[PDB]
Amino acid sequence: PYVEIIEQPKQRGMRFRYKCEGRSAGSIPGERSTDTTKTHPTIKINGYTGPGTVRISLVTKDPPHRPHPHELVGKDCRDGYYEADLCPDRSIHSFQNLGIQCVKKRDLEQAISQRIQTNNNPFHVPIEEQRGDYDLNAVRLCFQVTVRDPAGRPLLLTPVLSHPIFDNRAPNTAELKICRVNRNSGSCLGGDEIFLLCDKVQKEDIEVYFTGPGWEARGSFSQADVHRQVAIVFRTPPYADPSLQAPVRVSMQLRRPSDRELSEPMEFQYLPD
Amino acid sequence: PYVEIIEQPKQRGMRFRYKCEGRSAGSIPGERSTDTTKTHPTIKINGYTGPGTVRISLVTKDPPHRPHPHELVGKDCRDGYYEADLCPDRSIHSFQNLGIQCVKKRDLEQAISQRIQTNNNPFHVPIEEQRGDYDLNAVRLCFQVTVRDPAGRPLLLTPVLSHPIFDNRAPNTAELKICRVNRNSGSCLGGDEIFLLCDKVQKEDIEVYFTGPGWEARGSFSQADVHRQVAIVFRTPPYADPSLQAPVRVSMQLRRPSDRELSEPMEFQYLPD
DNA sequence: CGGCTGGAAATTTCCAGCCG
DNA sequence: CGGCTGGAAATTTCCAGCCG
Repeated sequence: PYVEIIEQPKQRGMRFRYKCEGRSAGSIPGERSTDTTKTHPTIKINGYTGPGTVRISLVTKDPPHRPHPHELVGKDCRDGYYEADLCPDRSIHSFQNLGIQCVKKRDLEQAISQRIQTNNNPFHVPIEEQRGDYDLNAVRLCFQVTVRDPAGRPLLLTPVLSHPIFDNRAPNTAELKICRVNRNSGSCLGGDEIFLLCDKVQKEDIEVYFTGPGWEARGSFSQADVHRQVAIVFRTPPYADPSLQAPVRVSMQLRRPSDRELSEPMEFQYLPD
Repeated sequence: PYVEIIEQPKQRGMRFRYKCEGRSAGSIPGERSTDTTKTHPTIKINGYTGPGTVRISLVTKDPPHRPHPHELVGKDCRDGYYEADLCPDRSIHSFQNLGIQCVKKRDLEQAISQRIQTNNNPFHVPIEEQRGDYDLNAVRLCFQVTVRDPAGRPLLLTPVLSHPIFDNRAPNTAELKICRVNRNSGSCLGGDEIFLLCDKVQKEDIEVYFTGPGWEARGSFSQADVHRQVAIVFRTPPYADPSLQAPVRVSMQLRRPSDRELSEPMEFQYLPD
């Protein structure tokens, strides 16, 4: 029999709570889960109906897939994994109640120790490999279903892993926002210096992207002009038509190179010089 | 004889480094230091020359001078205090390799037990009156010099403290710096909105203080206008005289109410409306 | 109306670029 | 080298506006 993932966890949007951030750790939602239409990581077991159990371990994003040092927490969880006895009355299973608790880089080796002890190693990565560089900001759910064989004896199906989940409370995964701007208008020749206040960005990865219908231009600044990740001082780019004779609304917005990700558009209105 | 401080340690702009950064910290410069002519904490022993020793403990900022949890680190340091043989043919003493290593709040209790065990209590504060919170953002060096008397026996002179050395890590005890400003000129009628980029302030304890001979005025903004502690968007106050006939350069600077502290003055040049 | 939880901040580690 | 730095991560604790 074989497990299928008919609903992957939302790749970006969840934040790993340290075992200190309050009482909640979250509840990983599905790839198409909205503030109205809530979906969740669901699997389908092809070719089997009846008694069985499900275990959701966490494993490294990358190919040598060792058990991750972070923990899964919530209903039915224990020692960093989930484990609920499946339902015979259904074949499509959803989990609308699981959270990803990140551990401190300091307590990483005490995490993996517990991985060993509790026999949590979906892909039985030999001990000599428990060592290495654990990418703490990306995990993969590893659904390991157990159904019965013809003789009724428990039959462990192969492991099925999801695509990476990503900790929002991380450098590049946080959202883009333009809180304030000293000026929303300027000259079509550009050159106007603009002070834009935003949310924590990375001077190494950020852009002020200007756009209109068929037009495109970046504002000019540098890493030096990105004051405390939360303010950028740059200069507007020239407009398409330089010798304007009337205004032209275009839209200004923050753009992150790495992801091609944008912020809500702030109307900028180029004017005749 | 009696010790005096010919040169106090620079009160601000220096962050205290933790052990996780090194058993050696930058080194406290003299209050009168500048890129060109470097200065260091110096003391003068009035009425004595020849054999002697000098210990530099750290003690709390306010009156009951309990030995601080923090520790001094650098040449000739050990157990959180400096110690060294006084030059016997000189009377002015410089200390150019002194660093302040801040302990973690958690490790505070281990800190003071070390003060006890090593008998570091310049002002002999009893265990009774040692109890209390320790302001970990402000310390004071406490030079304890020992010379000999004519008969020849070691004579411990009384203790002399410096003025607080403030850890920049703390925005209320830190050095107000104005990094950038979109405009340094405006109208005598005021009203010009200004975007000023500074170092970590505290929305509810910061001010943009304008000034001139017989004139002072605050800029208008609110806590809502203090973006993520490192930017203030305010509006310039009217000048003393609205009938200017030519630029009148006053000085703009950050002021912190809690301690009436100021930042280096940025020239602002009011102009005729 | 006070107890629950983002968003702000305070606190601690780590790191790159540098300058003598 | 290495020690400085200054800046930003990593982590933890704060806090005000919810909410009921």
